[PDB]
Amino acid sequence: PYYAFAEPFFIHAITHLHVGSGSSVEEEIALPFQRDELGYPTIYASSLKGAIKSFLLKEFPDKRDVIYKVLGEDENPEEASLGTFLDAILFAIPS
RNA sequence: AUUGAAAGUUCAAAGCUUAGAUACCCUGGAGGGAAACCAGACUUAACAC
Repeated sequence: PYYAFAEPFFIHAITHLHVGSGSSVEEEIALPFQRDELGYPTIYASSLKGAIKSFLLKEFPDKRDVIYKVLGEDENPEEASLGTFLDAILFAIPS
């Protein structure tokens, strides 16, 4: 099929989370959480990918190439990333 | 009365074919919900003398 593996996961906030969208003019708060098209909080796949990729590059120093092969090259990308992240959808929020 | 006179560079003809604005890229870093502030002020009235 198109994807070799498809591994969904859940994202559980251990501490509080701030993933920002950066100070719009129509907002009221000046550092709001990333919303989505419907208005629910979300984590854009770009934020997810950058955070996870930096973490992995520092926590698996012997597998950078593997990581680089799957998540993309930082410098001079001769090819696309094999791996894809979807925008993290809000599953359940404490109220 | 001229090495002259006369004679349409004309006709037919698709700038088309194949081709992903894609690849890599964390709204992050820095920043004390603080600063000021008395739970206080005062007895008065009545009649008796």
